[PDB]
Amino acid sequence: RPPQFTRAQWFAIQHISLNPPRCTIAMRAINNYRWRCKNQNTFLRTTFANVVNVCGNQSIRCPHNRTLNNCHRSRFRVPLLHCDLINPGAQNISNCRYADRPGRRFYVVACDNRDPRDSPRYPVVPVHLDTTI
Repeated sequence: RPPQFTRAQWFAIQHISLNPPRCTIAMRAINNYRWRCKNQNTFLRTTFANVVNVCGNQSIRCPHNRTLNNCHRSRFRVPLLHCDLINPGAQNISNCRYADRPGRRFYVVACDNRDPRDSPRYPVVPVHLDTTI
């Protein structure tokens, strides 16, 4: 969540991308938010709206929070991307390689209160991606 992108709008930036390029570069503009590299990421080929609408569906128990239900699983199967840090122990966004694996399924995103200056229409927005099922 850089000083240019919010916590949500920035989440979909790396967690969402209609046309997910080479995980190698696709992890550039994103990682640019921090100095370290990510251990995993999933870019769902869909618009933020299609994601925010999922936060209004029957919530369920999230994997990252076995004691909380602040997330919601996608109702309709959509084409998403699943990448992983193929460089275990490497902390260089310059030489940080990422794996690529296409797939069409749901997605577990943690929705939370957003700022009225970024998402006026949508009340809640995704800030984390557990996985894609």
